[PDB]
Amino acid sequence: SALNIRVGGTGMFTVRMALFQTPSYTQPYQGSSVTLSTEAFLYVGTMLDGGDLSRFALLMTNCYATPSSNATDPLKYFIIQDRCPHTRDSTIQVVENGESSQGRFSVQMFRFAGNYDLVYLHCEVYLCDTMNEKCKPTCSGTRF
Amino acid sequence: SVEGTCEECSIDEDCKSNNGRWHCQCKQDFNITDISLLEHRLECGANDMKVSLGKCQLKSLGFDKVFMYLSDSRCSGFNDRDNRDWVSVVTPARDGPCGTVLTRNETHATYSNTLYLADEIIIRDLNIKINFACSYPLDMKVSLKTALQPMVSALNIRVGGTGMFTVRMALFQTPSYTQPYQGSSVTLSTEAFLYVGTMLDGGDLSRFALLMTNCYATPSSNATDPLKYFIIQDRCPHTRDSTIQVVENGESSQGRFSVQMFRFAGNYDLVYLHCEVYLCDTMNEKCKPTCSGTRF
Amino acid sequence: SVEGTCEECSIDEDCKSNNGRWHCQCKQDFNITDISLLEHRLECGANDMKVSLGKCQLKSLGFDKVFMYLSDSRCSGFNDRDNRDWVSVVTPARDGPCGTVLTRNETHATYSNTLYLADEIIIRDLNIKINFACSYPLDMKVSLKTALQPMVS
Ligand SMILES: *[C@@H]1O[C@H](CO)[C@@H](O[C@@H]2O[C@H](CO)[C@@H](O[C@@H]3O[C@H](CO[C@H]4O[C@H](CO)[C@@H](O)[C@H](O)[C@@H]4O)[C@@H](O)[C@H](O[C@H]4O[C@H](CO)[C@@H](O[C@@H]5O[C@H](CO)[C@@H](O)[C@H](O)[C@H]5NC(C)=O)[C@H](O)[C@@H]4O[C@@H]4O[C@H](CO)[C@@H](O[C@@H]5O[C@H](CO)[C@H](O)[C@H](O)[C@H]5O)[C@H](O)[C@H]4NC(C)=O)[C@@H]3O)[C@H](O)[C@H]2NC(C)=O)[C@H](O)[C@H]1NC(C)=O
Ligand SMILES: *[C@@H]1O[C@H](CO)[C@@H](O[C@@H]2O[C@H](CO)[C@@H](O[C@@H]3O[C@H](CO[C@H]4O[C@H](CO)[C@@H](O)[C@H](O)[C@@H]4O)[C@@H](O)[C@H](O[C@H]4O[C@H](CO)[C@@H](O[C@@H]5O[C@H](CO)[C@@H](O)[C@H](O)[C@H]5NC(C)=O)[C@H](O)[C@@H]4O[C@@H]4O[C@H](CO)[C@@H](O[C@@H]5O[C@H](CO)[C@H](O)[C@H](O)[C@H]5O)[C@H](O)[C@H]4NC(C)=O)[C@@H]3O)[C@H](O)[C@H]2NC(C)=O)[C@H](O)[C@H]1NC(C)=O
Ligand SMILES: *[C@@H]1O[C@H](CO)[C@@H](O[C@@H]2O[C@H](CO)[C@@H](O)[C@H](O)[C@H]2NC(C)=O)[C@H](O)[C@H]1NC(C)=O
Ligand SMILES: *[C@@H]1O[C@H](CO)[C@@H](O[C@@H]2O[C@H](CO)[C@@H](O)[C@H](O)[C@H]2NC(C)=O)[C@H](O)[C@H]1NC(C)=O
Ligand SMILES: *[C@@H]1O[C@H](CO)[C@@H](O)[C@H](O)[C@H]1NC(C)=O
Ligand SMILES: *[C@@H]1O[C@H](CO)[C@@H](O)[C@H](O)[C@H]1NC(C)=O
Repeated sequence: SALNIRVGGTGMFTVRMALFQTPSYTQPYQGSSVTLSTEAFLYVGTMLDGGDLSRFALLMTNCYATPSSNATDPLKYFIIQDRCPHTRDSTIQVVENGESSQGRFSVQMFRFAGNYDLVYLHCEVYLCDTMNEKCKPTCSGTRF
Repeated sequence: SVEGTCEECSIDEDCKSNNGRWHCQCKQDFNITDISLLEHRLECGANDMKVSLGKCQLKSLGFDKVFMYLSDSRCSGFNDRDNRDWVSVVTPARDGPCGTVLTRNETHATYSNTLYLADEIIIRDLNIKINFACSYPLDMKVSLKTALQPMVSALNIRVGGTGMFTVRMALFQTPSYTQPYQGSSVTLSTEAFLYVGTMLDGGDLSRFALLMTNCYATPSSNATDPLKYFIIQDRCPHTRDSTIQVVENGESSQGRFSVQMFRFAGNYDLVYLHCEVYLCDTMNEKCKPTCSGTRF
Repeated sequence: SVEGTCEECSIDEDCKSNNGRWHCQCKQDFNITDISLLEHRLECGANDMKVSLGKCQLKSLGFDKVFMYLSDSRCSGFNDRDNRDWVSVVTPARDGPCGTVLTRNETHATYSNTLYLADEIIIRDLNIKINFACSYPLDMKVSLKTALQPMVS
């Protein structure tokens, strides 16, 4: 004879992203703010500080910039749109996405038009199981 | 009396200090059996999952020695070593080690594993296995903390534009200031009272008030005429004429002055009305002029 | 040849009528880059202030799409809708709405606000902000138009 009692616990993985300077993705920043020029290339990468399962891959469902820290802002400049980079901008190139836990997107700096002085970066990400999904998105031009 | 005072024993474990008697024992807080069987706590970590039970509860339930096992016996329980009341075990949050499995659906993944409890190696009467699971969301919001302050080469060119507010005044008939006139000319008698008011047809800012710096009448339309009969002199009405009364001036955009009719002395048949006005900012100036008799 | 003749296109926008070819395009009048960057016009209203630029000039400067913003983004540019050549925006002549401020001195008040220009949401090379201001006199002459004809015995 055995007694079974159900127990459940809500949890949360750890996810973070870093701003690298070099094209080799070497040194993260540590200051609360940085200064840059338009010609400077903004190299950024994402990482999992925990749960680095080999079969969980990092897929950028969409990334965007915002003038303010608050993510829910109407003024969004999608840099990655629904698993693919935004076209009509040659400076947007992603070396790796979905291959492994190290997701990096490269783009050169921009400024919001208006009185907005500060620019923030936000992203949404979907962990992909390599067992079932290919997790290597492929795309081309839109409807036209 | 190996230890002189209470600090050796746990804060949760109450210490009975007495002459000739010393020990620390639980209280009603961790006392009962059934709810203790219902008692537990869980913690889902980023890379590990922990389950723990109160050692006092286990001792009260008769389990002087506590044996905690999972689906894989290589995992064994041990003391909390952070808060001594609990006893806890750890499981890496993966599939394959310690017997843990991966339950996945479209929304978010989940990890499930079982905890086995017993007083000894063998189980005689009851075999309670605690089935626990942690849910890890598969979609989550992430924000880059470090903001950016880009630099751009901007061109500044100055531009200026001369403008003009709109100002007008009206001749009302009634003391209530109700109907303006529309004809190019009017006819009146001396006994008739001439009620007039001024208005801003635009720019009705709440902090801009209307102040009559001076008002005067002229026999002709041309303002620059030597023959002026000042009705309001330097922000105040002209004295020595009881018929000159102003209900409001500087209070708001509606400036009204009341005076009964007059005629210029001479061949002058027509009389005109002109005024000068200063818009007053309520933030700084009181804009409520006050005055009395002159030098004497 | 959807439209038979020239009247559809703007008077300022010259219409090229030809057999087998039809369109309307600008001329030397609105052609150059630098002076066009120097080109503008302003209008100070009783209760509103307007700034506008020639749409042809913007098209010639490569800004196929025109984004006009002020110190407050709730204010957005739009077509003139009176003379189609211009594109203009409006600002109420007060302090607080649309980010406008009030600069005041003893002689007369002044209103200052900034206009931001760009081809898209982001700015890459040049960020030109047009600083404009209107001066409203604080003392002015007012004359009652309707004269009077009093009667006396
Ligand atoms: C992908 O996968 C994920 C998970 O991996 C899915 O998301 C998960 O879905 C489950 C199921 O909905 C979620 O669990 C549920 O949580 C409920 C509470 O959630 C809130 O409170 C939490 C408190 O900590 C909080 O953390 C959380 O964030 C929420 O805010 C919980 O109430 C649910 O329990 C009910 O359902 C259980 C399973 O059916 C049931 O267990 C069984 O119960 C019977 C009954 O005795 C027992 O015999 C069985 O032994 C036992 N175990 C089994 C079957 O295995 C519970 O008992 C409980 O049953 C319902 O619960 C109702 C309320 O929840 C009660 O409603 C009351 O009813 C009264 C009348 O009877 C009155 O009308 C009263 O007004 C009314 O409120 C019922 O009474 C009661 N039954 C009975 C008979 O009384 C459940 O555990 C889980 O949280 C969620 N994941 C996350 C992260 O949140 C996702 O959907 C999947 N997606 C896809 C696409 O597949
Ligand atoms: C209360 O507040 C009100 C306003 O709110 C005050 O009244 C206002 O005062 C200002 C200042 O005087 C007035 O603006 C001035 O208008 C001048 C023209 O005005 C007439 O023409 C207008 C044309 O439309 C017309 O509408 C108007 O009614 C008048 O008829 C204008 O010329 C003035 O510009 C000079 O000053 C600018 C500010 O210093 C300066 O801007 C800077 O310039 C430098 C130089 O390159 C640049 O680097 C800066 O980026 C730029 N911007 C800044 C500093 O912010 C202009 O460039 C310009 O500079 C002078 O201008 C002189 C003539 O104005 C030139 O003189 C020539 O010089 C030559 C030698 O160099 C020869 O000698 C030549 O013969 C000679 O003519 C200078 O050359 C030039 N500098 C250089 C280096 O070349 C100014 O904008 C405003 O109009 C007025 N308000 C109203 C409603 O009229 C009031 O006073 C306040 N009162 C109190 C009590 O506080
Ligand atoms: C656990 O519960 C028992 C319940 O019996 C507690 O014993 C009671 O202790 C209080 C102390 O003031 C007495 O007044 C009651 O008369 C006792 N109960 C009975 C039935 O006699 C006991 O103290 C609780 N704590 C522990 C550690 O056992
Ligand atoms: C804008 O300026 C250019 C200047 O090149 C104009 O092109 C000239 O057009 C005339 C038309 O008779 C020719 O004679 C010139 O030879 C042209 N210039 C050159 C350098 O070849 C153009 O027409 C102007 N207007 C527009 C709308 O572009
Ligand atoms: C973010 O903005 C939305 C709407 O723009 C608002 O409802 C929400 O409260 C804001 N949150 C923060 C933290 O600013
Ligand atoms: C008004 O009168 C002055 C002098 O009396 C004269 O210089 C001016 O030209 C006159 N203007 C009109 C419009 O009559």
